[PDB]
Amino acid sequence: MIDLTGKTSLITGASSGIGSAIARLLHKLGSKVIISGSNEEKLKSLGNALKDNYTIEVCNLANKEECSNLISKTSNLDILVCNAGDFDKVIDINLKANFILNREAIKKMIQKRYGRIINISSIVGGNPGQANYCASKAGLIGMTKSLSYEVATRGITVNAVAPGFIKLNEKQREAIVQKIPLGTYGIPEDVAYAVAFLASNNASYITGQTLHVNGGMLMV
Amino acid sequence: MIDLTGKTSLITGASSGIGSAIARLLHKLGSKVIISGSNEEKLKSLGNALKDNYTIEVCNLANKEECSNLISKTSNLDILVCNAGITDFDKVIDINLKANFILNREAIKKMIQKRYGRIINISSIVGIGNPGQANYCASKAGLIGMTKSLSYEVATRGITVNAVAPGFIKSDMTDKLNEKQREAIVQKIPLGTYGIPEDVAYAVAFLASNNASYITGQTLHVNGGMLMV
Amino acid sequence: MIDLTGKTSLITGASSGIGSAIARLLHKLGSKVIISGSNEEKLKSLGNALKDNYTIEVCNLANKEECSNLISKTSNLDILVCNAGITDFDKVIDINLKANFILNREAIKKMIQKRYGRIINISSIVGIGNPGQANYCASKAGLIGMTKSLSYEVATRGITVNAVAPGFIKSDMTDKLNEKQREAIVQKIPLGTYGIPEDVAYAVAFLASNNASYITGQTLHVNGGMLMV
Amino acid sequence: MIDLTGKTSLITGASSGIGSAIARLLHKLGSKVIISGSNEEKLKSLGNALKDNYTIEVCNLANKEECSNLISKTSNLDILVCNAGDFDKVIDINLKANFILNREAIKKMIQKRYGRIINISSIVGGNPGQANYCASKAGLIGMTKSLSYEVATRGITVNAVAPGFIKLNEKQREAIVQKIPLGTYGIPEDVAYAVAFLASNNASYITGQTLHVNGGMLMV
Repeated sequence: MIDLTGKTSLITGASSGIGSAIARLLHKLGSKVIISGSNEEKLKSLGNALKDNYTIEVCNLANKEECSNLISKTSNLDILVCNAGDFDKVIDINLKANFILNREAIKKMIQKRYGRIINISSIVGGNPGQANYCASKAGLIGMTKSLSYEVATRGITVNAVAPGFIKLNEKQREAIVQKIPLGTYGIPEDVAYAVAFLASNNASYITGQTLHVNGGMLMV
Repeated sequence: MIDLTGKTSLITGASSGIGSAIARLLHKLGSKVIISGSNEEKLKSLGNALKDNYTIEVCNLANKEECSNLISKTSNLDILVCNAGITDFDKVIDINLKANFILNREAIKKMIQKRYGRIINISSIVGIGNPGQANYCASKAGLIGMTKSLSYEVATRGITVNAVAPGFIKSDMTDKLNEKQREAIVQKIPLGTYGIPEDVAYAVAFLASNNASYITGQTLHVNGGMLMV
Repeated sequence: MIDLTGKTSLITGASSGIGSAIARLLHKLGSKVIISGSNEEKLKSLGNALKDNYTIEVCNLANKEECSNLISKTSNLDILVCNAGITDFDKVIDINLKANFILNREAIKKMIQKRYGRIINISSIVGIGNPGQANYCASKAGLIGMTKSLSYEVATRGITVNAVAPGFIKSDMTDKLNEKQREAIVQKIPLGTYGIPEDVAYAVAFLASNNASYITGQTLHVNGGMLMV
Repeated sequence: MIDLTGKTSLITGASSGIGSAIARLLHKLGSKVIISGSNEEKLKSLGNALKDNYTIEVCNLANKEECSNLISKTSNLDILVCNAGDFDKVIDINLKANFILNREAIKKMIQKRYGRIINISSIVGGNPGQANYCASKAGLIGMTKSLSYEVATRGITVNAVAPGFIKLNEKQREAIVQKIPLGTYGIPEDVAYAVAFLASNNASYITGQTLHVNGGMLMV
């Protein structure tokens, strides 16, 4: 069903366990992958596992010009995956960086009348969690819907994946897992799976949606 | 990725555009498909096109004993897809919501034993639109509420319960509309274009997969951005 | 601010804790109150406490002709408050959703002429919780969907349609629960405390006001933060 | 029903038409009002209309220390009303300023185990509108829910009012009003009314909610 052959995807925060699960899956589905992030050493070990059809981009999203530059550095771009990511610090990383990445990617994707943007919110935390992470996640979803409407006639979809708890002392766990009906934490591959679907041609009529991958913890 | 080899899926409403698209896709992905519905000739043609790995089940949702009989008479049911019986308030509530609750309850009866299942409820297509007649709107919201509550309650027993909510899906060569009507609907849709049945089918397949395991009680909107949840 | 002088309000379920709290508040604010329900003695006591500006309407929601008869038999109806008949899937769907649709349709019949109305649908209280049994969950989601669709359709004709969704409301001297049960429910509620009927009544009064004119098709959750929409 | 006698409320952006409608209403309901904002001249003309039981605080929210200072300057505070308010500019004004105001107000309100915080999102724009306003509005609501959960046992409620279109060429209007079932724009008094309710004792069991005052334009 899901074939990403011929596509080029860019994954930010590609050395996190979610970032890397996404990178492997999209690569395994035939996408050429641009794995981006600040830890060159970890990106390279990801790269080694990928073997070919990837490129590393050592990048600090915290810097606005570097977000802006990251996308230009790329010629083909069909799929952008923005991983997460002081109130100000979380907002600037989880929301302002992502705006730039999304906007710049849109400018590129408009030229082809094709593209996929998937914004991934950080892992809970934390029912609604700390104000900063909760504000930035919501903000990112509001951002996603808004850009979705804006690029809709031009063949670009913009969607969000909201992971719940992805893999403490036995007290802290009890606490969380009790908020997850399924009764367990998710794994990075659970998020990767949702992302690959939204990044594919089989989700061409899905835009502005947030897809929660959370074990029933939040039902929307 | 979405390999349904050795699985059995039951699709109600299998003769509608969405229904038959779901039937073919789930079959293409390796699943036996119990293709169910009221028009038998329509259902035989689909069957004929499917060729193998199906069973027809002529069936009338309206009959409450016949919904309950539908699920108990299938043996290994891994995946249930309830299509909407929808284009009287009581009537549409009865087919789109009550009917679907027997199907859902009866499927969980079978699935809880096997500790594995997928239930996927599909709301009725948006009409000529988005809030709709009260009765369709009620049943649809209702379906989605039902889907959350069943999701919660089987969530520890390896069954996911999810819904798909299509927008304006074009199933037919002609939609029966004139240009003004058409423009009026297409103005509701950011993508500036209709859904087709395969759009909904792809979403259903995604949820039906083994890898959709951590995804439950969600509504996947396939609607060209006309409604963002 | 919320002056209901010269208005008439009909409250179904007027003998429940929430119902009678709504009845007293809307009366206190100057509205005649058509206090309706099935237990007459309960309803007479409330009436006795109300003293003036009410009418009792013994009535059985279950009867579809009796819901329709309820609204047509009241003359100047400005405000309708439908309380939930809720503590069979079919049954709860029939009282909490179908019943409420006749009431709502029949009220809009009267209100559209006067080009002014308030309709306020109240979902059933959360049970011992939040997603609930499927049947209550379905009807509640369903009610809220109905409320949006009717809201849209009378929105140009000076009628607002809104819902109130309470959480755990304590109405009775004792709740029937033991401490473990109580702690389990109170753990669901950020405020760490129960709703009381007046909480829901205040929300209803807010929506019923002349100044709630631009507010329609909303669900006002009065639930101590247990669910945030 | 709604009596604010004995209370002190602080309204930011108090010289906007929404801000001032809120200030008058809360004052008319018996609240002492602290009317805050950057336009001293306009605040003073608001002040004159109020006549007594108010105080002006000339304040630029754009400055973080000034947000932090605004609340300390106040001894009694039962009710805070945060009016809205470069991607970065809108986020910083409509979301970062509000965080500080909310957090500082919470520190004060914890001491009394009482308080009301109402965050008001900017007027549409714009179905979801520009990405910056849509992101900041969503962010503010996510922020509101998160702080709601955090202060809930301490007698403070935190809620959001989301106005729709509040009072172009005849083309632009046609466009908007078509998105509003009611078929008309709202007035500032419509927002003021919602705020007074949430700010009162009659909304003591309502927290973490967003209340949309929009003519049915968005139903939630």
